[PDB]
Amino acid sequence: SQIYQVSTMTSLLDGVYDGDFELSEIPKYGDFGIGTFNKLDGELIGFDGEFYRLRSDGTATPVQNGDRSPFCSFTFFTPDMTHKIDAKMTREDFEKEINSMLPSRNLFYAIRIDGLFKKVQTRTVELQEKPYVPMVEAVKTQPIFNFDNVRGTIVGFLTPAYANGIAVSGYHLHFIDEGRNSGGHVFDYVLEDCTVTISQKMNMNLRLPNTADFFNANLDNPDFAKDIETTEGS
Amino acid sequence: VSQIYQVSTMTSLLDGVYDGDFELSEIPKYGDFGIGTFNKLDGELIGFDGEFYRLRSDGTATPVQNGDRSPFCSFTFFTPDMTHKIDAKMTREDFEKEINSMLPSRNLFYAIRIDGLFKKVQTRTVELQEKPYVPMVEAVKTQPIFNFDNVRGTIVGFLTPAYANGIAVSGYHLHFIDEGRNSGGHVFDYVLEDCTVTISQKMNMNLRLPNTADFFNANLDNPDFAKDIETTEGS
Ligand SMILES: [Zn+2]
Ligand SMILES: [Zn+2]
Repeated sequence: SQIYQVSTMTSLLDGVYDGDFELSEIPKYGDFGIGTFNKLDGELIGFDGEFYRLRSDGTATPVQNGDRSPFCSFTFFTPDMTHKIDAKMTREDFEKEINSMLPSRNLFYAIRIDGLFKKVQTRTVELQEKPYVPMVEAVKTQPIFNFDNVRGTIVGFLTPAYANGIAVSGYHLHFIDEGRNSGGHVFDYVLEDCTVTISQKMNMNLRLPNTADFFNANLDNPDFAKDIETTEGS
Repeated sequence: VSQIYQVSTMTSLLDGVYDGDFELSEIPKYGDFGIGTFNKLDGELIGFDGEFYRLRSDGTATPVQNGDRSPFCSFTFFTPDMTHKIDAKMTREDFEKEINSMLPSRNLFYAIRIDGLFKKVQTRTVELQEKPYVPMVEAVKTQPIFNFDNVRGTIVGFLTPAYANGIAVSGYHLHFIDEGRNSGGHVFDYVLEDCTVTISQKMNMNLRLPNTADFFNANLDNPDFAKDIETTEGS
């Protein structure tokens, strides 16, 4: 089984926010995934075949037909491992407990947390206007949301270090509430109680966009790893 | 048809994981063109037009067979998307900068083939290792190095974007085999006398991870991997 990877994180860093991947094709490649949309117009999250665009106006809109993306990741989720979080557990505690239970730090995993969270902190990237700026600049004015005692789902991927720059090394997680209105890209969280489900994948298929923007992008940033830490963290 | 099929990672090779589970009987499922190595680092892999060889330090080149295994290799179905002629004497540096300027993008994957006569080719052939394995930086210190003069044959390999360094080898990664199919190896340097160039552009890379305990348990978090790849791959 595979992670289907649409373009690279370093292209997003360089301000290439317009891709040619059409979300009408999501069912060909997975029923689970995360990412963003063209122009950075919102956060993508989906699982069980149901995908949403989360925007900074506090809405979550089902994805449709000609929605496009410069960057996203999909898989067909299979429940290979399950784990229960009984009581309060912080992100640092959780992420450390899970990665100690992985068969290998050298494989790809999809991960889903379903339950109640004491806290979740998210961002939602917002629509950008041309000419685009690099992502480190673009996220400085992102909306940040703090949720308390909220029911919902955190979903995303664990990525081995050797793929950092194609994807985001380590945990990359998005959140949507049970009411399907709010969430975004996750910075931090505390679990009250949840069920964990993990899917192990032995392949990553990277698909590069057929766009002039991607062809002409400058992807030779020696500081990309620190720039990813900056854009993806609080 | 539009992918590089990538078997495991260069950083796993760096860590001394020389035994994979990829069986070369399955090469025809994934390409007719490629390079890499074999289990135990027993020789260099090269193939094109569906014909693959194991190049060893003893100056032989043996056709690959059924149960040959590899920890690291790259394949594609080669399509002649671009052609170019090198009319006269041209150094590696000349050539690599001439081709690189002609690529549609430095952000895509390419297969590349040079067929003709080379004034010089310098190669290495990694040699069979005995367990317990040492890291690749140590393993290559005693590699056989060959120098060929005015030789006819084929240089073949891949151009890899910088974002995939560590999965594969960023930039040019090229192997060589002579027309007599006996000699060659992993290319360190070369001077073209005259050759035909053919290039194939790919929009996908599919990375396949081995189902081996060795790979599962490997330490792939070497902050210095890029320099270590420089070391093992130049002269
Ligand atoms: Zn994200
Ligand atoms: Zn090589």
